[PDB]
Amino acid sequence: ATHEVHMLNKGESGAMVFEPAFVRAEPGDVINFVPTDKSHNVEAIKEILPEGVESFKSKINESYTLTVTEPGLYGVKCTPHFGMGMVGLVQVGDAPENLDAAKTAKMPAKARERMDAELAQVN
Ligand SMILES: [Cu+2]
Repeated sequence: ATHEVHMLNKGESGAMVFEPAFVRAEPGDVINFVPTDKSHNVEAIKEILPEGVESFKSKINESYTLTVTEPGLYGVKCTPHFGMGMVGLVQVGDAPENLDAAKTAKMPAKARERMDAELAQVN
């Protein structure tokens, strides 16, 4: 299955956001990060990444494709807008092995606010 996440300056959900900010996926799924606005990218939050998964960091203003096969939680940030809370979360499979790391990972205050809102969607 494919998924689409827009990178926005000012969405309904706030300034500097991934929309949707939470994605439920299954192994083999493709997630496309789309620059609806300029100034954004996507980068893994190394504290919120499943076992095996290579770090990644996309170029500003471009699309990025993330293929997910390892189960668990994948935390993503926009590199220049992490401080402003531009973070997202992908859950692959059901109960995630790295749930607690996501709950406790150090990040800027607005990022932690948004990450907590995302963690509440964990199915
Ligand atoms: Cu951004």
